[PDB]
Amino acid sequence: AIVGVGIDLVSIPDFAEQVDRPGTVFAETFTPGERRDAADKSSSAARHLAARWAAKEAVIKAWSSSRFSKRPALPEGIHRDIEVVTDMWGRPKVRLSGEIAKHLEDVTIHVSLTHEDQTAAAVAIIEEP
Amino acid sequence: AIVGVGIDLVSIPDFAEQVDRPGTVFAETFTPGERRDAADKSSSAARHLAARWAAKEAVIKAWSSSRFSKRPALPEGIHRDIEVVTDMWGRPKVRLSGEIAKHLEDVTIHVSLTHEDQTAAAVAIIEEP
Amino acid sequence: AIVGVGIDLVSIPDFAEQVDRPGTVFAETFTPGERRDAADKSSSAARHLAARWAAKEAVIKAWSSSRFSKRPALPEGIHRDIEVVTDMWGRPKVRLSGEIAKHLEDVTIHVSLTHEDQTAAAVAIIEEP
Ligand code: NI
Ligand code: NI
Ligand code: NI
Repeated sequence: AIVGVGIDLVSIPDFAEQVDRPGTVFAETFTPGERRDAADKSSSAARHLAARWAAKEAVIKAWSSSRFSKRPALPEGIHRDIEVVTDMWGRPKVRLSGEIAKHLEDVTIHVSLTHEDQTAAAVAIIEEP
Repeated sequence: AIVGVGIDLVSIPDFAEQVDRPGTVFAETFTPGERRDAADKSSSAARHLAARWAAKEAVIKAWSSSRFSKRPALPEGIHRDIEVVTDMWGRPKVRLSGEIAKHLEDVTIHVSLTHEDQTAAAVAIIEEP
Repeated sequence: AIVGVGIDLVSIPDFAEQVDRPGTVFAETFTPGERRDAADKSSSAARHLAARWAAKEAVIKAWSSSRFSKRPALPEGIHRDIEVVTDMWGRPKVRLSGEIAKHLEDVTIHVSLTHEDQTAAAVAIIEEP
């Protein structure tokens, strides 16, 4: 059965404006170099980092709505415990660590991401047999 | 198995333009006060009501494409029979009444919504064991 | 279980700019007449063809991420082998031919599409019992 579903839409300009601020949730996710690059909204880096961000958000939303979430407020370091990386063809891959990793060992996480010029989006489906 | 899938994209400005017109499908959904608020496209109310609207649409699309739909034209008062509300953390919740409620008693409806500044979106998955 | 998931976002203006170029992937999909129409970004044709395009892309992404894909690079004529058509109510329908048709005989493909004025989107879920 499906465990949780998440969708996220990212304004690429709003992302560029927020991405390169110290100690943001982005800083736990992306390197300082990546965030500097992505601060230019016209850049390839902004488009692809914003889609990576949408994917992570979508995954967190699916988690939030699921039975693995107890309190309504996200736990500590959910943002370090969930990573979404892309292969050299831009296909996303979910990587778990910490408590999330242990808790979600027996569930599958499906994720897809996309972007146009102004907007990025992703969908996540958490699923179990 | 999955019963039906739906996605919906809402222009927040186009929504603001349409939301506050008498006897629209919106009027069956949202209060006059909510619709007045949402008629300003720059408002928090427009952004969040448009995402609520996208969610409801996504759910109706999933229903339309499913075996629970006979005629291609939507039934009477589908719009009163399906409600999507948000908690104080903005997490959506589906509420059914009328015929839809009776018909869909044994199926789960997963829904997720999101918005940026100009656009809102939602996904719905209807699913059964 | 879910076999593969895909989401796609299409800039309707960028689509109009690309859709009517000879020997593009679009040319394998849509007729010359359809592509001429869709080259005007303000047109109904651009909006609906771009949503049809998003759907096909979403389906291909779901396929790419699935076990039915061996090499990371898409196979020959994936674009002729997968078709997404719309009924007169604008509900999408997947049509398979060639190798894809044979390979995916026992899996279901769920698809949904949508558009606003500037943007189109679709989601695809490939699923098996
Ligand atoms: Ni890109
Ligand atoms: Ni909001
Ligand atoms: Ni249309």
